[PDB]
Amino acid sequence: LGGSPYSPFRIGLEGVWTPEVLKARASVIGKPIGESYKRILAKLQRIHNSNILDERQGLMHELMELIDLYEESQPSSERLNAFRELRTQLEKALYLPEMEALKKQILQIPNKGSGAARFLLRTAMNEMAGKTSESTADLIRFALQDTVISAPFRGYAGAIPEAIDFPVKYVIEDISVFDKIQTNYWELPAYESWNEGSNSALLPGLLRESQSKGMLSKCRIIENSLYIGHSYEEMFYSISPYSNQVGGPYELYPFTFFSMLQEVQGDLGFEQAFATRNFFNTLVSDRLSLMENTMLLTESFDYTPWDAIYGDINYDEQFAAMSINERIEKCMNTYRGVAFQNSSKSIDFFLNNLTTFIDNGLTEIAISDLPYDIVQQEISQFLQGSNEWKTLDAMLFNLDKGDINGAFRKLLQSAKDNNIKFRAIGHSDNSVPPFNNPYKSLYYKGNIIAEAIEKLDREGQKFVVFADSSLLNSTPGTGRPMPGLVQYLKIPATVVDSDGAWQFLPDVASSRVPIEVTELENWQVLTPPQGKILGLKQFKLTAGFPTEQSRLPLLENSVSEDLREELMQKIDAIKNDVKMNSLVCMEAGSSDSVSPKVAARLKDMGLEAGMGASITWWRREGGMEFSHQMHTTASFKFAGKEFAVDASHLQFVHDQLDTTILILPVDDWALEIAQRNRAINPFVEYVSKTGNMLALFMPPLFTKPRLTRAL
Ligand SMILES: OC[C@H]1O[C@H](O[C@H]2O[C@H](CO)[C@@H](O)[C@H](O)[C@H]2O)[C@H](O)[C@@H](O)[C@@H]1O
Ligand SMILES: OC[C@H]1O[C@H](O[C@H]2O[C@H](CO)[C@@H](O)[C@H](O)[C@H]2O)[C@H](O)[C@@H](O)[C@@H]1O
Repeated sequence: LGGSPYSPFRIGLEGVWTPEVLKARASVIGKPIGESYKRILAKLQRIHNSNILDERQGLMHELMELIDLYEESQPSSERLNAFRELRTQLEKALYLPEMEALKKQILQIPNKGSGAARFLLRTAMNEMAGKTSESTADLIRFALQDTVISAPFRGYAGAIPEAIDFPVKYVIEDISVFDKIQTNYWELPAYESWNEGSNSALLPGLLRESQSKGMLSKCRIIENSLYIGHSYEEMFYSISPYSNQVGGPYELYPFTFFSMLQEVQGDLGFEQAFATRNFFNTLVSDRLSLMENTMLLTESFDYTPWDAIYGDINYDEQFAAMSINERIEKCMNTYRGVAFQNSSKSIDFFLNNLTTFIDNGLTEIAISDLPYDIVQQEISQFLQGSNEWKTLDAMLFNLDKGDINGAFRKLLQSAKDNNIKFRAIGHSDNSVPPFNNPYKSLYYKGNIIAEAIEKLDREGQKFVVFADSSLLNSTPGTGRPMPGLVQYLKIPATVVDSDGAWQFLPDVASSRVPIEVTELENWQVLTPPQGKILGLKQFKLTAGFPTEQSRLPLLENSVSEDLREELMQKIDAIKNDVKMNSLVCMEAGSSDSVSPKVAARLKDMGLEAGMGASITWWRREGGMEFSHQMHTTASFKFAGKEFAVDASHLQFVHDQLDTTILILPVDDWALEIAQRNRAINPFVEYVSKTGNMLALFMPPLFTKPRLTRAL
């Protein structure tokens, strides 16, 4: 069932007004339908025409924002009674009564139609359904601190001129905002020969001159509006006094352009102030996608393999005891890789010993201090001897503090001359400081690790990585530690001392922790109790009654081929046991007394007892009531798997010739029982139950089918 009427998450529209009902409710005498209101009406229609439930709830969140905006811009509008009513209906259609705390957290985030609320509700519902792991609270925490997601949108929503040939990220709509800032950049010594009245008058010149030198190529002014295709982070790491001093390789013009952008920005966020809404919404939803993958990556990470090699208290001494050349040989031929802290000292040491590394099969050098999403093609240009690498070059001046030599530049140079592959593993997004928040840090680290896993641990590779200490070893994560590049790649992290000692960098215990959290306001746990919701639908027989014929593949595929014949022997033994056939019952509810007798007989036959299993579900009763129905079974253990032995299954609808004792892997047993009973929202616990504990065993209460509000 792709959208069951029995699911609590069906997002039903029964209690949400249609456009025509709204018209009559929001009609005011002498006031024709304005443009805000006509887009509110079109959004409502889309909601009612929406078949895809995820999209529907997305559109509903969008409508809530439009109503928020209308309410803010028209505080005395007489249409506000109807709109406030509609907004409440949308909240109640999306957020069930038991979701109050979730609702409060999600709807406090600004810009309800930005994609954050859509993502958070999707995640919350999957978490409650037991289809995703525990993640919602932490994603809410990430969202609340993020300078893009948690910012009320103040950017550009207008159209983009068609003459622009680059994808636009930021727009300054009215150029005259530059003339409103504190600093007179037109009065600067470097612009006396320009003789310009104001900042906005400098602007066309600043672009034109930088544009020729290679920089700022994705900036265009059309009709008093400035359009930008360079990312905030790209600009920050390629434009500074280190790369843009007076009379330098890239002059002053980019730095002045960026400096006054930041002044116009004020104490708003960059994206909050200048971003296109399209680009804003894309950023919000991609940040959340990526943080989710990062968190998933930390889940159940096993430190045992790494600690087994590098985690002994004295590994530092065993590393130090070796000669420098013995370490290089070990790192290259045994570990297949090593990582250095991103200091110039470490780079210098590496370069001083480069021949030794190459002779032992070094194939690649990787650094996190450059963003592949910006400069990877330009890096390839450098290596191919070509000249189209201006942004790369400017970023190297920044990394090298404006030095002509500089460790990072030397590193790139050696890779070219020695035919070693060079890779950037940094990602530009969310990479600009301050890193005063563990979630921003974790997000940034996670993207670098994902790239490194993808590109670096490949069987025919011997690599060296240069990265920040925070990226190399473990850091605080979401409910658990966030492991470093080095743990993920199965390598050691190293530093070079101030007096040239190449030493191991231990993963300290204080870093291998969860991020410190306060519980969110009134927060309730979302994940289901214990056991499993099979599905939020009505289960049905797909292909008629099950038979021993149909069950055979389920039994044979449950175990390896060399164990197949022993399982069948055990199943034959059970089905042809005299005391087992005595226990057979087709009375309604008989599993209560039968199941324990089965467990006792299995024991006496010399089989290993399993935990058993129980299934419970809702059943439509007379007069719109739903009762709970349940069934339990004993099991045996074989090859680390549990097999139901169900001698009371014939109380349920069955094939005419069917066996009296049902034997299937527990998961196949549950499905069969659910389908034969046409079970609504069935729930399995992997224990057999008896007496009161069977008689009142029911699914999670939020799954009991209910009517939608109302109106
Ligand atoms: O745009 C209006 C306001 O919307 C949000 O506040 C609403 O939603 C909260 C959570 O459900 C409620 O606590 C609150 O009573 C509602 O008004 C948002 O949190 C505010 O910042 C907006 O001003
Ligand atoms: O630039 C200041 C204004 O920012 C917001 O308005 C922008 O964002 C809205 C939602 O995307 C658009 O509808 C609107 O056209 C944009 O200008 C904010 O809503 C306003 O209060 C500010 O004046």
